[PDB]
Amino acid sequence: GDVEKGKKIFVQKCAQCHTVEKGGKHKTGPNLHGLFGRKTGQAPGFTYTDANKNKGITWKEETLMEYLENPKKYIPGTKMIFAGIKKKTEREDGIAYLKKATNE
Ligand code: HEC
Repeated sequence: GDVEKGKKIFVQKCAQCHTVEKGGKHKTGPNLHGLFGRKTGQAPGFTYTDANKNKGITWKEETLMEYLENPKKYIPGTKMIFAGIKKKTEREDGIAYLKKATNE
């Protein structure tokens, strides 16, 4: 698993829901910035979901592993549309890149 490969994975992955590079339009859910640093989905000019506005919790690596169970159980009311990826190895791989992306 390489960082370069991970970046590409996220791109088809879903990136449309997390908007592209800063400059376009706000995405449906926090891309990643402040994922393991900020509270939960409390971005700036970004339109947070009902859950984010409530200030859920900081999505961590380990917490994400368990959260992978019932996405609706963590943030009820939010639906996840799209996702050309599923392979547990693919998802986990992207997370590694995310670890450095937030720290590295
Ligand atoms: C569109 C229908 C989406 C797809 C496909 C993916 N995400 Fe998303 N995500 C989306 C929305 C509208 C929201 C808000 C609340 C929710 O839980 O859906 C989210 C939420 C997240 C967050 C929140 C992070 C934060 O800063 O609070 C993250 C980090 C997130 N979703 C990650 C993620 C990943 C890794 C995806 C592909 C592997 C993915 N989402 C798909 C919108 C959509």
